[PDB]
Amino acid sequence: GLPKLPVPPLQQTLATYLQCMRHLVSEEQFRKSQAIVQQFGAPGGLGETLQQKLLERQEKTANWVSEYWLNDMYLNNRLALPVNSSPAVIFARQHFPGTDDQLRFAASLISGVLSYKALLDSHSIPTDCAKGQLSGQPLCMKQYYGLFSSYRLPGHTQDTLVEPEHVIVACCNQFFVLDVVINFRRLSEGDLFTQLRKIVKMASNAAARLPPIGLLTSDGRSEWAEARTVLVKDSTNRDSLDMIERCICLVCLDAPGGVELSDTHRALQLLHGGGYSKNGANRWYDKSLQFVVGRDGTCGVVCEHSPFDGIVLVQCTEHLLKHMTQLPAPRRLRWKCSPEIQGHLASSAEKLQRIVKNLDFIVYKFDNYGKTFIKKQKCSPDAFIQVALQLAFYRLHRRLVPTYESASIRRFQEGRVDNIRSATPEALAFVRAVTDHKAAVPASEKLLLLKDAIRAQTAYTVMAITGMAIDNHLLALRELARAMCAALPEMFMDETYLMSNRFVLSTSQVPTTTEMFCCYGPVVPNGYGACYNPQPETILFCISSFHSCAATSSSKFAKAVEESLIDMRDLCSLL
Ligand SMILES: C[n+]1ccc(C[C@@H](SCCNC(=O)CCNC(=O)[C@H](O)C(C)(C)COP(=O)(O)OP(=O)(O)OC[C@H]2O[C@@H](n3cnc4c(N)ncnc43)[C@H](O)[C@@H]2OP(=O)(O)O)c2cccc3ccccc23)cc1
Ligand code: NA
Ligand code: NA
Repeated sequence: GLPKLPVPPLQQTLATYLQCMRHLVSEEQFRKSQAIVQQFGAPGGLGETLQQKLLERQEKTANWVSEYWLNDMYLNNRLALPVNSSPAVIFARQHFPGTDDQLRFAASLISGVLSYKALLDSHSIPTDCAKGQLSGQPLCMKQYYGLFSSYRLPGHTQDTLVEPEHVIVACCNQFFVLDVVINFRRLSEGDLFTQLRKIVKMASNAAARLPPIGLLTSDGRSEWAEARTVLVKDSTNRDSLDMIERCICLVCLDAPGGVELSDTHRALQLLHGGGYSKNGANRWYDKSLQFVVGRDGTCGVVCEHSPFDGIVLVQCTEHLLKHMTQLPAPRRLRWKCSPEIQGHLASSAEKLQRIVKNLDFIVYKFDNYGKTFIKKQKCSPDAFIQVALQLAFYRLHRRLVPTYESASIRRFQEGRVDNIRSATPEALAFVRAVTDHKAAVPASEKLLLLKDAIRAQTAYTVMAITGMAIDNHLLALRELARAMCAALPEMFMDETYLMSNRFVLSTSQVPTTTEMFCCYGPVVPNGYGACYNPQPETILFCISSFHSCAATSSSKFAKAVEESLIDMRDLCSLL
């Protein structure tokens, strides 16, 4: 009973687009972009033709952007999924004195998964109602049904999102089939614990060890598509891939790390496993959910997020963790490795280690204040924090950049997200006043600039979540144009448009109720990834960047965030 994603008016989107980019390009580049957009948007022109094709599309589809967005955000992306794509959720520290304590946790977690899947298959789950901005409104539930049912196949140029029930268990880079529902008749926690004891014993036998095929899923998508094409030439490889493809989830029983179990190092283990020499091959990145249960108590889940976004994921995992309860041998999946496959594995190992060494990651806990203080200033906490991130970026790098912030459009049928473009002209005015000390702008006027930047950020936020923002609209017009002619219209070849979609700062808010946190890598080589968790009295930031970029630094950016939050508290405390 949810409404269809709206199609905003064309002239609205084009005027918002120009206002979004004017302050981020030169005078001359903008003048050219203005002329291009005017011709695109002229009466009887190409824009209007495309808009009419888009309204026809809205009438005939449940959601007119779903296919375009899924390809542009995920399936067309050629980069390896670790760090570049798959986010990580880190649970609370656990203490596993013995192996059976780790395996009791795993058994308890798996049966929590089985019972959660039974609720979904009940189709009796009450509709989620929004929290925060525009509270109380009903939200789409489709994403819950992609948590367990999905596998992402690699393609040469574009990926594809695709019996008795079983889990796959990864241990010592070996994969084991663990059947769990054996005719609508679930195995108990006790049975699962017993089955996991057998897997650990068998995975420990070095005479029986098979090559670490999971490492192949860590490569570039076109490279893994090619390697997979080799594998499927043999029958027993095909059967093994089939079991992984139809599994409920992965459960990875990781070896202990060597390092201090800081929040930052626990996150690193969930994001890439520390590479081939630690837990990096104890993975299968094509599958949507990989639950990690490390021997040292490091536990979380790695997500192939093409079928769902973070809010739905965390509601599931918080459900699982809260409800957790305090016979043939599982089959080991077999493989036949060509001489060629041996070479694919060597390159996968080398490419994966470059990712491991390239990632610069920090978990930073701002503890001077949280949402409560911000609400007392009559501000949205998310908008407050977004403005602070723009100040952080500007005081460090002395420029503002196209920024991405996730906004859920789950108020509409099959809605996923649109983009809140936080790098507004009001943000620019504020951060310049704060950092340009020659200008000597009085603190009272800085406060007025702070309040107007928050106002603009909230206004864009409301627009985005009601389906009236620009990114999805423009994407659809672009891909509708592409279908009529491979030569795209000038508006989408314009350097201004290409720049507008290089998100040097890529952000999202994922609040949790518990001690878990979320993190992901940047989406451009010279950029940051920034996932935050605002609580009443604290704000948790997970900051990523790439060591190969000499300008970026996760530690420096985190100190800039702290400085920006203190500056903004001092400004709000004036009046
Ligand atoms: C490029 N790429 C794409 C994707 C990814 C992976 C991501 S996938 C995206 C996951 N993220 C989302 O999907 C975010 C969805 N969120 C929304 O869309 C929100 O709507 C948003 C953020 C727009 C606004 O945030 P808000 O909280 O709604 O608004 P607020 O902050 O203003 O309200 C708070 C409190 O303040 C009150 N209030 C408001 N105004 C006030 C005022 N003026 N005065 C006083 N009070 C005021 C409110 O009433 C409330 O009150 P309270 O409830 O506390 O009592 C991901 C991350 C992590 C893990 C993943 C795992 C799996 C899959 C994906 C994962 C990475 C990179
Ligand atoms: Na978008
Ligand atoms: Na860097």
